[PDB]
Order: sequence, then structure tokens, then C-alpha cells
Amino acid sequence: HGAIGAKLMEYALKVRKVFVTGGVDEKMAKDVVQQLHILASISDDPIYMFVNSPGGHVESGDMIFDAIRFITPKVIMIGSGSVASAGALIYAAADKENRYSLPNTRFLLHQPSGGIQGPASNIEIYRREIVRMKERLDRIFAEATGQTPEKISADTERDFWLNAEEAVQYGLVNKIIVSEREITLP
Amino acid sequence: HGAIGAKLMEYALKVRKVFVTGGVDEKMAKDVVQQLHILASISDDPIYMFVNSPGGHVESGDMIFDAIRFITPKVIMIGSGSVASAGALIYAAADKENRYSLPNTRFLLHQPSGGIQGPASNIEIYRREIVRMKERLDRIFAEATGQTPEKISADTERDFWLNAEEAVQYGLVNKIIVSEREITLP
Amino acid sequence: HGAIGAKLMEYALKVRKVFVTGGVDEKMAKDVVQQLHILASISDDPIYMFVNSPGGHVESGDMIFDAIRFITPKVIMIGSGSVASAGALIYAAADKENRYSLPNTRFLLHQPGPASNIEIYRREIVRMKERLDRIFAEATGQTPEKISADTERDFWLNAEEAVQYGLVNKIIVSEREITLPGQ
Amino acid sequence: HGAIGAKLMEYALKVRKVFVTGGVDEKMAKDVVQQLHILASISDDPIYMFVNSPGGHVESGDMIFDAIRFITPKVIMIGSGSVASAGALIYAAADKENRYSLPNTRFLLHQPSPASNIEIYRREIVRMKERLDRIFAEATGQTPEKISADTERDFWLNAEEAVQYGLVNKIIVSEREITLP
Amino acid sequence: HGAIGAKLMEYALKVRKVFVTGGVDEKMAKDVVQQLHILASISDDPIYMFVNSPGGHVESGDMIFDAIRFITPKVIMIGSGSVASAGALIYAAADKENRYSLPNTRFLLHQPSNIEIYRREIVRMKERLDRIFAEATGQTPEKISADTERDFWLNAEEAVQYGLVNKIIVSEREITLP
Amino acid sequence: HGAIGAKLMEYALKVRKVFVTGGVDEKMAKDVVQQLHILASISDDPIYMFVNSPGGHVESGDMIFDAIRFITPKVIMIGSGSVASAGALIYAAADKENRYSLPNTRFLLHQPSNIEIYRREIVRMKERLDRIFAEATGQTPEKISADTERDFWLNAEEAVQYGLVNKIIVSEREITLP
Amino acid sequence: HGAIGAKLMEYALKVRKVFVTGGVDEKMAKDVVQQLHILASISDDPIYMFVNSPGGHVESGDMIFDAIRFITPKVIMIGSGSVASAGALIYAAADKENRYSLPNTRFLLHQPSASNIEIYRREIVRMKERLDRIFAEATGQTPEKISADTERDFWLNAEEAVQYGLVNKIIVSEREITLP
Repeated sequence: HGAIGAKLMEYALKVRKVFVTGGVDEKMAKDVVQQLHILASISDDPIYMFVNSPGGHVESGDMIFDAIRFITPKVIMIGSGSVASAGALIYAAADKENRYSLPNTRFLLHQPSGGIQGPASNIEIYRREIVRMKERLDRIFAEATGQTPEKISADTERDFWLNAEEAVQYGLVNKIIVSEREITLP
Repeated sequence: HGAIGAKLMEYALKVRKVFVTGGVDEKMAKDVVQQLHILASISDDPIYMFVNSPGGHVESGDMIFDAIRFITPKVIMIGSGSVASAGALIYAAADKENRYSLPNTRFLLHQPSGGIQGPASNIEIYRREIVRMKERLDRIFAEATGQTPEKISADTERDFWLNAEEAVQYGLVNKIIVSEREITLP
Repeated sequence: HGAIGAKLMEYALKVRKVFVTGGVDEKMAKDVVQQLHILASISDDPIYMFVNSPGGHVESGDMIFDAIRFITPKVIMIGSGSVASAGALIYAAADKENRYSLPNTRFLLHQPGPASNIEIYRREIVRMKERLDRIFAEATGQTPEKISADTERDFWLNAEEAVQYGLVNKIIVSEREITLPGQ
Repeated sequence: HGAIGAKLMEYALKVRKVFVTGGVDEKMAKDVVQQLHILASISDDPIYMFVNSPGGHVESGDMIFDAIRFITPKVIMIGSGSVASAGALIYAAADKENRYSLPNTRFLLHQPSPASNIEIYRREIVRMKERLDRIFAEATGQTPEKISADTERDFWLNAEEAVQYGLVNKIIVSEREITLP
Repeated sequence: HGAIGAKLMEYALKVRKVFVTGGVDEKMAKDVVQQLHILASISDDPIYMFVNSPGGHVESGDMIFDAIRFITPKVIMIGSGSVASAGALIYAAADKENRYSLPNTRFLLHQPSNIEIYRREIVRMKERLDRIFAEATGQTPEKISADTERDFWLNAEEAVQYGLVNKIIVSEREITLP
Repeated sequence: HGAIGAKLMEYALKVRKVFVTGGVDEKMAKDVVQQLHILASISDDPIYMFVNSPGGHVESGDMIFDAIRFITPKVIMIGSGSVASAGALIYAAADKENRYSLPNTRFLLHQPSNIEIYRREIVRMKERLDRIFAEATGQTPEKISADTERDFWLNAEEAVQYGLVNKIIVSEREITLP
Repeated sequence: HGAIGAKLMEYALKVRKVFVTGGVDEKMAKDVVQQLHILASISDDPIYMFVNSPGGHVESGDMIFDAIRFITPKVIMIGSGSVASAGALIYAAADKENRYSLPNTRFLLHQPSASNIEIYRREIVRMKERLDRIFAEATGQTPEKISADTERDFWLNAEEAVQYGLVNKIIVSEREITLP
């Protein structure tokens, strides 16, 4: 399937569309980041990103988030199906006015804390990274939604899901759409 | 066999034909969704979709359904053989006037819902998704056929099959054809 | 060997030749159906299909059958070696005047959980057998009842018997012996 | 090695040369049959086939034989090394005047070979031997009975004996010695 | 996925971007060294190198370091995620004015890991690395050596204060070409 | 490595160069035979063949030998490293005037139903090889047969005296086209 | 990963650069020798070879050495990091005036090494004597001086390698290369 995927990749790049489908792992993040940088070098025109993901590696979500924020082109974010954990972090990288959702999309902002591994010598090092990461994520979603970090931290549990209309009221989604014609470019 | 599939993919894309054959899985959905978006960026001309599928993952059929609805080009839907479950969901995405069938095609609207897997903490969440999905599927097929959601729900059990003529009377199929010359484009 | 097959695929498409060789499975059906539709989008010119198959999945044969009938180009059907079961179903999709065979080709027609679900599965097999009886009746001019009586065992035909039965129109050894529809 | 074989295939097609090397199996037959048909659709010009094979599956040799006979271009047959069993069946598909051999080539015409369907297997074995005898009879100018009497497991022909037998037209050492029809 | 990786690498080269992602191994050194030399043969225009690496083989980092220093184009270094060990050696090859980091990047310096001769070779490599990082940061070799005895982690702001990172950025628009 | 080898093969064909490296097996024989026939269809110009092989299957070498003799272009034979067994048979297909060697090359002439008939075929093959090398070197078949009973190694200068190698060279400029 | 290497080789061929990076093995030698012959067929223009190798296969270095000597284009040799064993033999194939080194480069010129043992012995002697003469000719030292140094592992830094005759010039920029 590599040959088919490579061919679809090439065509998707030519039409400035990026797909984040399924679990976010290092292989996807590596491909998505390069795609974004390639597209940004080709033109400043918008890039369309389609997200339908149940979660994945947070460092992989972080890489995509950082690349979206880094490049000059605006990323038009279309969420569908489930947008959970690493997928929701990715979704939040786009500017508010460019965040769309289909009517049936469900959003989960909680990020799994992950597992520790390594020497016990450096447990203090592990502690501060846990605190730092939670505080970073709270600020990201607070800034993305207009909520306070405390509200984000309080609201964000393992089972706090938002449907598309709830995500609009919460500040995560700008507009619910069913057709690409309903997108308004900046 | 990747090289053959990639070459046939390239040619099929150039003639705006998409094939949904066999079980609808995540791998099929990723490819089909990208094909549809690629074709829509190239032009607004119609896309031909050929469906012959005994079922599959409802979430994968749902992704293709959403993409058909999202893009601007009209999808010309030709059903052959068996059009069941996830394949019938895909079939129903096209506008009524663009839904064709071969004489021997059999349609099953029932969607199997089994296969739930995950933490026990998410037991309540799984309950509501089952209810929400059944209600969405009833309304999708009601809008596609002109039946009420209650009539769809009453009728569409595991053993409720429609032949091509019954599917036309039911509102699912617009025209039974044996030749591509019998298609009338919108 | 994928790269070699892919390049031979590309050249065969350019000369409008499709090869159905070996067991008919879902993988072949996916490829042959795509090839037929690609060729039909390119032009209405005839398509040459070479069939040498010992059998396979009937539903996969059905997909190829339906595609042959659906597209506008006429499919010129050349049978070699064995034309059996799913392969004979594919062969029967072409118009009679376009059904050729080599002299040595042999043709074979043959019938394709709990106690409740086997009963429903039975009714599906009966449905499939009766549809196949009618397809071959229409292709040969025999009655469905005759097809059904002959096909409850392994009914093998040599090329000359296949001509007499109505399945094969003309026995040939050279492509020069093909007459395209309308000359 | 797929990429190498595919690039050489493309070049070989452009110069109308087909190679039948090693054991004749289903994969070789599929490739060779397609090449022959592609070349025939491109032009009626001759096709050069180089055969060096110890044998293989007869259905595969038969497929190549049938394709050689079916297409319009004449196949120029150059045999080297060992041309045995399925390989000899392929070689015999070309017209006599187009069958060449290198000096060291050895030819073997002998072809090797559910309880319910035992009667069917028997009849196919008889049917196949009879087709092979007549194929080689026509190709050589011998009678089918003479082919049948002579061809056994250890009946090898050298190039000079194969010329005398009617199998080979001319022994050559250079491609310049080929005469096209 | 080789076909996908090959296609993206090619498009990235055409826009003069090099990705150093994941573990630094011999295969990466082979590829990155070639990419750098290919880009240098095409023009003297800057090259953008994106580094996110949790570590790897120091000798392979060294090959990339030497190539960065040798070619004529300036390498613009953008660190993100982790810039550790061999990856930090690669990062330090760029001129200070061209070393950028995202705010969340963390940096790790650490000493590399008959018997006497191998010792003398390890010491030589440790001494070479101390001086490389001393010259890159403005710290003394003794400070580099003392800090790197064990795993010395720096966040982006600490890395700026240390001399490893010149400027913290979130946008490519905050890069200035030299 | 298929993609790299396929790339290098393509460029080598465009310059009429064929590389015979490593074990001589059926796959290599098929490729080399096709390459030679492709080059012969394109033009009658010379073909350069580079042989460095530790051995392999004699029938696979025999196919390459036959093709070299059959095609119209002259094959210019350059031996290096090891030219052994199947590789030596290939080497011997070229005309004497076109057999070159590097100074360090070593050459090895290695000999290959019923048990009786399998014997007679091996004897048939051995005798054919004796005559091939006899004609290529100017030695008698009996001398060849006796020398190849064991593992008969020759250095490049011994190979010249033996008649297998015509000229020892270090530069391609020392090649004279016939 | 074959595709990545294949694409980079294509680009490297166009800019006449050949890489000997990492361990010298047989698969590397096969590719480099062919590349050199392809580049030689394209033009007589110089070829740049970048050598940064800690060692490798004894016979594979010779293949590259022989090909460098065989082709007509002059090979511009740039040694970096460690140039040891097979890498040093390859390095020595270039003309003296075309042998460059980075300031930190280290060079090691010493090469590591059933019935008839006598044949095995004489080839070990043959190889050591072959190598002594190659490095003697490449540096201007005597074979006996070379032979004395190659008893164990005798390392040279860039400045030591220049005085020894192995390296012509230490450079830091490609602009410092002077074509012949």
C-alpha cells in the first residue's frame, strides 16, 4: 500500500490538503510536519487540514501543533468523527475563525498523562515535566477557547466530551458545517 | 501488487472513477476520502462511484458518507451485487436522482453495531454513542428514501433485504440500468 | 515482481488487452473491473480479453461479468487452456459473436454457524444457483432447466462440444480469424 | 530486483526481444504471453525469442506455445544451452525456417508428468501425450508415431542431430546469420 | 512507507529544508551529509535544518557537524521537542546567530559513552566535544566538561542563558536571514 | 537496494558498461544477457564488461559466455579483484585482444535419473570447459584439464603467461579499441 | 529506504560528488565503483570524493582504489573525521596534490588482516607488501618506513599527516580547494 499512499500524498500536496486520520503516531507526525513545511515554502495560500482522530502520542500531537503555529499559511481546520486528545491539541493549533466541525463531531480535550520510564535518580525531573506539560496544555486550550486555565483544568477529565454545538459554545469550534462551500477564508 | 494498484488508482482518478469494493475498512476509507477530495480540488465535474460491498466498519462508511456530502462535485452512484450495511450508508450519500442500480443488486440497510472494546469506565459513553448512531442512521436513510425515521427503524432489521425493484419503490434507488449510456448527468 | 506486473499492466491497457489468468479472486476482480472502466473512458474501441482460468470466487466472477456488460466497448473473448466456473461466468458475459476458443480449451460449468443461519445461507445459495442457471441459459440458448440438470455434477466440455452447446461461437488458432462486430 | 527486471523488460520490449530462461513456470508464462501480445499490437515486425530452459510446468509451456501461434508477428527462435520438455514445446511453436540453434545446444522433446476423478486424470494424460506427439510431428516433419517411438526420458538430440531430425533449421554462432522471412 | 519518505525528502530538498528527526544513526549521517552537499552544489542560499532528536550515535552527529561547517551555505537551525546528545552536537554546528528554538524545546548535553588505548580514544573524543560546545556556547571547556559529567538538561530559556540557543521563536517570520 | 541498483544499471547501460560483480547466479545471468542484447540492438559499438567475481554456477556463466559470442558488438573485458570459476568462463568469452586485467587480479579455473548419465553430463560439461579455456588461452585441453583438477590460482602476471589475460593495465587510457 | 538512497544518488551523480561515509563494506564498494565509472563516462571533469570512514572491508577498499586509479577524471579527495584502514587506502588513491583534510581529521594507515596453509601465508605477505608500496608511493616515505609504522596502529593528526606526505593541504571551506 506504500505506492498508493505515496501517490495520494503527492496529489494531496498539490491541492494543499493534509489528512490527520486515526491514531497520531510518530510516523504520521513526521509526514504531516514535512507536508506543512513543503506547502508553506510553495505558497502562502491556505492549507486545509482534515482531522478525524481518537488520540495518539502527545509528543506527536505537539509536533504537528508546533508546525501549524510555525508556518506562515493559515491552516483551515475541519474536524469530523472524533477529535480526541492529541487530535484535539492539533485542532486547537488553528486560529479560531478557521476551526470548523461537522454536526456529528465529538471533541475530547483531556490529554492522557502517559507513563514514566527511566532511572529513579531523576524522579524530580519526571515530576516537573508532568506539571509543566499539564500547565502548557491548560494554557493552550484556554487561549484557544477563551476559557480560563482554571476552568479548562477543572473541566478537563477523562470523560468530558463536547458535541459540535457544545464545542461552539465552549469556544473550541467557530462554525458547524456540512459543505466545503460554508468555509470562509480569512 | 502495490505497484499495480497505484497505477490503476492513478488512471481511475484521471477518469474520475472511484471504486468501493468489498469490506469497508479504515484502509478503504482513508484512500476513498482522499480520492474524493483530490477530485473535488481538480474540478467540479461529476465523480462516478461504484459500490459492491457486503458491509464493514460503520465508522469507515460514515467517513466516506461525510466526504461525499462535503465536496462540491456530485457523486454518481452505481450499485452492483450486494450493497449492505456500511456500503448502503455510502450509497445513500448521493443525491436521489444520481442513485443507480444493476438489476440483480440487493440492498441491506441494517447496520450491525457490534464490536465495542475499551475501558469499563467508558460504559456510559459507549451507551450514548450506540443510541446516537442508531438515531443518526435512521435519519440518514429516511432523508435518502423519503420514508420517515420511524418507518426506517421499524423496517430495517438484520434480515430485511431489498432487491433492485423493491429498492426503487422504497425510494433508495432512482433508476435500474444495465449500461453506462443510461446514466443522465445532473 | 510487482514492478514488472505493473509495467506489463500499463502496456496492456494501452493496447486494450486484459488478461484473466489463473484463479478468479477478489484481487483479480478489483483489477479487471478497474481496467475495463479505464479502457471505456479512453474510447469505445473493442477490448480483447484472454481467459485461462481453473475456477475461483463466483462473486468475483460476477463483478467482472457485470462490468463487461455495463461498459460501452465490446469485449472480444478468447478462451484458452481451461475456462472453468468463475472463468466461464466471465467468458459468458461477452456477446456470442465475440466468444472464441482455441481447439484444446476445456470448459467447466458446475454449481457453486447455527441451524437457523444455515437455512438463510441455503436460500442465498439457491438464489445464486438459479441466477447462474439463467445467465448461462441466456448465453447459450439452453433452457435454465437444462443448464441446471447438466451442472449438478462436473460437466466438462471440449471446444467442439462447447460450440454445439452454444457457449463458444468459433474455434480459432490465430488472431487473424477474429471478426469484429460489424466487420 | 523488481526494479531492475522491470527496466530491462521495458528495454527488451522496445527491441522486440523475449527471453525464456530457466524453469518454465506460471509467472514466466504470464509475463511472456503479455509481452508477445503487446509486441503484436505494436507492429507485425518479427520477434526474437531466446530459449534456454530445462523444462517446467506444461500448462505454462502450452500457454506460451499457444500465444506464439496466435499472434501475427513471426517469432524467430534462437535456442542455446538445454532446450528440454516445456522449453522444447515453446521452441517448436515457431515456424521451421525460423528455428535456429547454437552449436552446443541439446534438445529433449520428452515431456514429463481426489481419487473420485481418477478416470478424468487418465484421459487427460492420454490426451496430452497425443497432442504433444502431433505438435512435434508437425514441427519436425516426422510422423506422430515416429515422434512417439523416439521420444523417451533419455532421448537427447545435439544441434546437428536436431537439424537432421527437422527440429532446427540452421546452426549459427552470430546474430548476423539469421535470415528473416 | 519508503516511497512516501522518499517523495517528501525530495520536495523538502527542493525548498532547501532538511529534517533531522529521531535518533541520529549512520543512515541519517549518510543521508544528511549528501543532502547538505547536494544543496551546497546547487546554490549558496541558506539551508533550513529542523532538529527534533532524543539522541543517537555521536560519531554520526560528528559527520553532520563537519559537513555543516564545511559547506558554503549557512545552516539555519530550528530546534523543537528534544535536542539531545548527538542531536545537540548537530545543533551546535550552526553559527550562534542562526540557532533558534521553540519555547518548549528541551536540550540535553552528556559525555559520550588495549583498554588503556580505548580510554585514550574516549578521552580524546570527550575533550574534542567539550571544546566544540565551549566554542559554540561561549562557556569554558572546563564548565562544559563539569556540567556534562552526568545528564545536563536545559529548557529553552536556560539554553539561551547557557549560550546554546540564540533566540526563542514560535513563527518562521521571527527568523532573520544572515 | 533494488532502486539504487536499478538506477546505476540504467546509467551504466547508457554508457555501454556492464558490471559483473559477486556471485554468478541465474538472476545475474538473466540480467546480463538482457543487457548485452539490449546494447547490441542499439548499436554495434564496443561494450565494456567489468568482472570481479568469486565464482558461481557454471551454467549461468555459460549463458553470458554464449551471449557475448553471439552479439555483434565486441566486448572489452576488464578483470579485477577475483575472476574465479563462472567469472573466469565469462572473462574467457572475449577475444584475446580484448582481455585486460588489473595488476592485483587473481584468476581461478574451477571445474564443475541414473548416476551413470549424471556422470556423463558432468564429463560432457567438464570437457566442454576444457576446450573453451584451451581455445581462449592457447594451452592444450589436456593441460587445462590437468590444471583444473585442483584449485588452480593464477596471479595477473601468471595469467598473462598462461594465455588467459592479454594485457595488465591500471588506467582505462591503456585500452585500445579493436 | 532504498528509494531515499536512490534519489540522493541520482542528485549526487549530477553534482559529481561521491560519498564514502561510515564503514567500508562490499555493498558500498559496488555502488561507488559504478558511480565512478558512470561519472567518468559523462565527462572528464573532476570528481569530489568525501571520505569519513573508521575502516571496513579490506577488499572493498581496493575495489574503490582500483577504480579511482582506472578512470580518467581526477578525484578530489577530502578526508574528514577518521580515515582509517580501508578509508585510508581509498584516500591514498588520489594524486598527492588532490588530497585535502579537515583540521581535526585523523589518519590510520595500518590495515588489519585449511589444507594448504602455505597459500594463505603468501597472500598475507603479498597483501602487506602491496600495501606498503601503495602508501610509500602515495606519501614519499620508503616501504621500510611504511612497513615499520604498519606493525601496529600508528595514528596521524592532520598536521602530522601533512608532514608525513599523506595529506597535501588542510582546509575548512570548499573554496580553499584548488583544481589541477
